[PDB]
Amino acid sequence: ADGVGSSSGNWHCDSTWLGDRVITTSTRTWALPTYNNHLYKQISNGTSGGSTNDNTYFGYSTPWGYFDFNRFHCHFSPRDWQRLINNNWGFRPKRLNFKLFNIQVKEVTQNEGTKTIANNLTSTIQVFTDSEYQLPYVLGSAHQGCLPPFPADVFMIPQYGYLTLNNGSQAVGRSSFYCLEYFPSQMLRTGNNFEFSYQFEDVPFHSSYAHSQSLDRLMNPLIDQYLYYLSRTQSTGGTAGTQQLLFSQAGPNNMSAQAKNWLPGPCYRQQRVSTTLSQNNNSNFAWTGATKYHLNGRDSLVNPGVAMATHKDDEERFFPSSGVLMFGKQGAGKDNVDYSSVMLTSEEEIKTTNPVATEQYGVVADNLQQQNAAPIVGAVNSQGALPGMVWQNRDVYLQGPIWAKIPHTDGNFHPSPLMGGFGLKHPPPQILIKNTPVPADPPTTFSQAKLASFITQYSTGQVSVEIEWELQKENSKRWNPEIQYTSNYYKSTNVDFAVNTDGTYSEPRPIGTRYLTRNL
Amino acid sequence: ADGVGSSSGNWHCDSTWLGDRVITTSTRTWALPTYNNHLYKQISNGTSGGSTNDNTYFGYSTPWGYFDFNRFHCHFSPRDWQRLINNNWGFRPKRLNFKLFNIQVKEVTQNEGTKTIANNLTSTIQVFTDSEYQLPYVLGSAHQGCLPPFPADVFMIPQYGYLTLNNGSQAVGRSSFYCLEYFPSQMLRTGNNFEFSYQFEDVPFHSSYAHSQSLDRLMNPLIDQYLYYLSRTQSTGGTAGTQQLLFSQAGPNNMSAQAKNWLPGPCYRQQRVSTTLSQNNNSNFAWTGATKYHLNGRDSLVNPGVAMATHKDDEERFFPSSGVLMFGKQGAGKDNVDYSSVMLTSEEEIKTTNPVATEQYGVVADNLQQQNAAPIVGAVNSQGALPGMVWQNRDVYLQGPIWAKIPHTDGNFHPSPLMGGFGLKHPPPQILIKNTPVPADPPTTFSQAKLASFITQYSTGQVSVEIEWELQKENSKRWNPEIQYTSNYYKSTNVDFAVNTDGTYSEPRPIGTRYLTRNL
Amino acid sequence: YAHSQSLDRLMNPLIDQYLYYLSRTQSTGGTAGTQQLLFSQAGPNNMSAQAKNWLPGPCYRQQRVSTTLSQNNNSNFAWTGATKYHLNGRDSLVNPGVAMATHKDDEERFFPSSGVLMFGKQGAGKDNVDYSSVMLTSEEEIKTTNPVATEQYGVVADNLQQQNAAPIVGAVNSQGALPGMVWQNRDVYLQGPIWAKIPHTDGNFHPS
Amino acid sequence: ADGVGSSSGNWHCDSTWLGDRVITTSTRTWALPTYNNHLYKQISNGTSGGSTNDNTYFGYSTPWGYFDFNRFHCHFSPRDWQRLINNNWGFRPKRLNFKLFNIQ
Repeated sequence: ADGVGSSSGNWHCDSTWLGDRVITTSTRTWALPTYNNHLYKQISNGTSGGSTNDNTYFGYSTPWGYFDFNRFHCHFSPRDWQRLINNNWGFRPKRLNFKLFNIQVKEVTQNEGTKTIANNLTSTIQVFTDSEYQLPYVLGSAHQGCLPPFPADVFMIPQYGYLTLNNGSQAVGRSSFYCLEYFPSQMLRTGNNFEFSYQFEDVPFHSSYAHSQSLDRLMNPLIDQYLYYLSRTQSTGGTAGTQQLLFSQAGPNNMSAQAKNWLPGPCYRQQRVSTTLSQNNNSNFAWTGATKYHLNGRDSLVNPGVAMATHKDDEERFFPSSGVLMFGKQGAGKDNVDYSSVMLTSEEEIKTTNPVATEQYGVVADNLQQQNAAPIVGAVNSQGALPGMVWQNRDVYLQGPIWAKIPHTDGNFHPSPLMGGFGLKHPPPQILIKNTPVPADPPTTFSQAKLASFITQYSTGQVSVEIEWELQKENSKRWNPEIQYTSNYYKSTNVDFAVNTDGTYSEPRPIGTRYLTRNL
Repeated sequence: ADGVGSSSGNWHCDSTWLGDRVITTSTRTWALPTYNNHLYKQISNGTSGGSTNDNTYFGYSTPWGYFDFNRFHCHFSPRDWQRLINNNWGFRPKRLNFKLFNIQVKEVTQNEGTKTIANNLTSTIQVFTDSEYQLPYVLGSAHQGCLPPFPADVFMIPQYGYLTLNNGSQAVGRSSFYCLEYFPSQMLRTGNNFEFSYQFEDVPFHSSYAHSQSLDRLMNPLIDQYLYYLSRTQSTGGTAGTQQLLFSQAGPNNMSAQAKNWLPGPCYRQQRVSTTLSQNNNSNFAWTGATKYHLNGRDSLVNPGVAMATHKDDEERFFPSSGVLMFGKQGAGKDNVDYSSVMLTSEEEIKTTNPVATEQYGVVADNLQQQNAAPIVGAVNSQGALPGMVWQNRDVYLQGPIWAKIPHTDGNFHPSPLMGGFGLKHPPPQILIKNTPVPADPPTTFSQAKLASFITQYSTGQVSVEIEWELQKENSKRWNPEIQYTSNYYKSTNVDFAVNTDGTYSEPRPIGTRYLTRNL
Repeated sequence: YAHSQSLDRLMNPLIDQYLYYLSRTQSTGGTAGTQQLLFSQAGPNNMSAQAKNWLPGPCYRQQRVSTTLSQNNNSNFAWTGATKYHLNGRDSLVNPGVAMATHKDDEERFFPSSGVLMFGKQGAGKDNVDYSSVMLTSEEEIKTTNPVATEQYGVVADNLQQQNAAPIVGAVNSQGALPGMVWQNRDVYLQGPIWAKIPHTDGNFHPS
Repeated sequence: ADGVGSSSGNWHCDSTWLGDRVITTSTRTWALPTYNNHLYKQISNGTSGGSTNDNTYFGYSTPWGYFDFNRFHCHFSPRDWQRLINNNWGFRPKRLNFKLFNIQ
């Protein structure tokens, strides 16, 4: 039986590779403080201050914290991630299991300048999952506070808050307020533990691979087509330019002119930025020249956007302004940090099926020609979905988000998250946790006012999350060797994906998921 | 049921001698501190400093500690060791059993200058065995930190660390990093206990005995051989030296010339050092004149080396420089301590089957003789294995290591540890233990940085290890009395293998395992 | 696979050994050099001096050749300076030989003369073809357990010292099997042979 | 039943990766000429010529040919070899099967 002298659970970290399943499991140590002195608070920012109209919000910050495991490096070691991306075409999550155990609640008190900390054995914490998704779902925005990548780290649990409809800083009539104490929650003392199990809905495998064929090269290089195209509108070789309609079969000589069954994926253009500083314009175009969308009078930057190739062949240095996911190196500031600190992801692999982010989708005619009027062709900067169009989703990264919640709406088009991930209508429920408030001594004469004086308190414990993953094994007749993800062979001051002299775990580079090839 | 008010186990120290088995069992009290402030750290030493190229390393120090029982005096009292070595030819370990129990976790805090210590009832510790040998196996290097020989001592648990491939101080690409929190481990509070059982693989008995015959004396002293040898190449007694081939049967008169079926064990020469100071050269030859091996550009001293006789007949004072195991007396420094403090072991008994460490293996011819050219014979300093060669392993000591792990490799030759012991492909798993980190109060506003502030904490408890040993009983028709290991009869200021006036347990001398004789 | 640990680094870097070694034979700091025996525990500071349970694999030396042409001697030593064995009056080149590390750390350019398997590139002649056509294999990975092919196995004493006679240590060029010795076999290649037939004989040692 | 108008076998090249086994299979087309005009012949080289003492030999060359599959790249594509060496610590052969068919 449970008690103060027996542990509620054991430490488990593994990856079990069996057949087409891999079961990854993680355990971390967390510390949950008291947020907002146990208060709900209205929070808002209006345009009255230096804030612009785009940055206005209205919402509430709660006392509650929440667990976020939504990043891959929570569930995978760099070596486990290497087994995955080298040997497999696809993977998808199946089920997860989640546990809290070994909970300590501790009171801390100040006397003059000295601090002291003592166990409080009778205190509780409150934990519930929102199984029914009745709360604003705050996961999937790529917020900080996930379990650390490295298992020996102890992490602080992030505070829960949410945003609601606003006009300026003020709230409208449809604005909702949620009291989290109004759900049923389990209360745990130091001998109690918490568990639940969740099963993922059927979701398509993330495709981890690149195409070994571009979309326009699917043809046989040897053979002509029986179809014809219009090769020349004018008389050739004549002393007069008299117009004449001449047709030709497209063939190995002109492939660009052949008939084709499919079209590249949709395009929404990004502004191109060069890593070489001299090539860029001299100005600040970051916000002004940015690609934005306009929703209810507020312009929101489009980030990262629809999945589009970062750059074309033999341009390494150019990247779309908002187009790529950008990760920071260990110990990087939050504000105006130099380029050397960020790690730019790149989509190389989707150049085959997807247009380049920084270039036009194509060119269409602007006019009806006449013998008098010359033909005019305009560029297509943004192109929605057309029939016969194929595309790839953005690639997941070891540092990136696993899933997002598909908004509940009448309709959606290809509901896959633009940060990359698995779109889920019923994602893993978000787990909320709070220290139960313990009052400081009340007065001896009754007063109606609520008690504003509490014992300063925090809790720690252990958390285990276990996800079963389904694998799609690579089966390929390719003769020559694949590209693999490999560590650098040459010597270095310190090992990649390992602690340094000071004990700081760092991740050198973002690791994409597609090294394998398939036929398009 | 377990709890804070009931003990998790009992104290057991015994040696049960039953039939051909002896079961030894020990219990000690340990104290496990917090190592590296709960951090992994890169550690290295390069040649840039005063360090030479031989001393360079690259590796990691962990927060974890580990239990090491690998020395014999952990499992045997001097009296139990006497029953063993006097009455038995051989012994080998069969199975072991291991327990942690009666675990206290204590927090300590500083206020001004005063220290105070208090039980923390809800804290845990983490314990796992590496059953699958997936970690660098750090036992068997004869490191300190084993359970004390004397049961009333309380010992500190040593910190775990490991080394990895390096070039200079820098790491190469094959360098591995291991996170120990990434294994499954059991978490124990103060009412919990830990246990596991391990069974030794079949290993040959350590041979505890000396041969009563030298390898070259196996002949009958009474009878001649029917074989012949070449006695004389020259005419005897003649006024001319005309060469003539003369043969003789070897017999009691010349035994050195007889034909023999076997050869002494292999030889790798050591430099000879005299305990008498005047006889040694005047210089420091300790490192320069040392016998070394050369591996990947680094010269490593050969210690103790292949098993070889310490000295020949009627030389007590000479010993091979690196050839013998060297134990210190109680309370001896680690650096440049005088000869009186160390206890030199000696192999007397293997003079029969093994060559002397400080002398040549033999002599072979350097040339093809002619009537013109005189025969020339060179010395053999180092000799590998030849067919028809027999040898003894080095002797185990009460202070010495029990086993080593046989490296996992394509091939090996007579895989027995050179420090002496039992070579094991699957040695006893190494047990890792750590205090679970407990955070000090986090801030009330969320921060992504890992928590660097912890409660100063340590744990204590009890550890029992029980090994069943299999004995090979001595069965011998020798008429006259054996040599036995006996304590000194004469009076002394204090008893050997007992505490002194101040309570310090000391071991006067190393006790070898071979007092019995067998026929070679 | 390769080993992630060298054979001599198996120790714990944190902890000292309870064993002692002979650190110094002479009096330190004194105006006289009077000899005195001083012992020390080996530790993280000197790892090369620690006691060890195992030895590197056996050594049969090869002559070292540099890919940089200027560094090599000017002569034809290919056959003359080669490492050979002598069987029934015929000297046979030792090729490739016992498995030994091709080169030590931070020397790429050196290779043992006969020590490595040598494959040709597509369309290469059979006679006196230039270096660019052959593909030299290398054993990097066995540096941990195996000695370098082009260097000595170790050093042993050549004499019994005296107050009169200085200690002398000779090199070991070729070393047979010793107890407590471990080694790796040579690596197979995609272009290389799968198996061989073990000769039928009274005895053999590690028949690989 | 066999005959001049029916093939004796089929072309098979695969690598089947199942569990802890991999089964590799290869098929090639060979041409076997007539050696030594159907004769056995003594062959030798002595030191009498420019040959040295090390290069001397005595032996026989037969009319017969022989099949040698003993190299790895016979049984593995570079991609199959990559799956092997990246994902595995060790491998050993278990059994083999061998066929001649479609003989002209």
